[PDB]
Amino acid sequence: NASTVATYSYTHSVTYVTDNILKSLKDIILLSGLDPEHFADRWESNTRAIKTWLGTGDLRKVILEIYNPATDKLVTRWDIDIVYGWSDGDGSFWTDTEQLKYAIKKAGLLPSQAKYKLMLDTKPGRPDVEGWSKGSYRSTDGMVKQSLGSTVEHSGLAGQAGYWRQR
Repeated sequence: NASTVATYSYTHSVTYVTDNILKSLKDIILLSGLDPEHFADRWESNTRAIKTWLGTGDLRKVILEIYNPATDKLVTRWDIDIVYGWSDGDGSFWTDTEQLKYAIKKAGLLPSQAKYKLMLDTKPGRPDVEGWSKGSYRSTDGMVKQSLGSTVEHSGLAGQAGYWRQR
């Protein structure tokens, strides 16, 4: 019953990064005061699509739009860009989301019926994933983007986070 330092496969690094990207978005929703039920019901569906396109390397961005349904316009948006720096499974792994909390406060109060929508930005030749079809981004005009640094990494596979707020 000995444990020793593990060498991890790429699929393991993908699984780790996928689970922690969704956890950070779950924390953004919790800290924003939004209903977590919608994101929770989609947890495995979102997981499958993110792992699929991280496995092929086609996934460019994970995007959470927070919008107002009365106006259909963005209130805030949260971006996580993928960095494909995976050379081997012997690299370090970590999560860091402490700065997301302060960005949510910077973004300010949200309207009473605010909702969220998850979007995945991919290369065009991406394999099809059941249930996932072409979407369109809500307009970011009149908003400002600020990068927040890397929120997750596992052995070179990393996610760089940023967000959009109204000026």
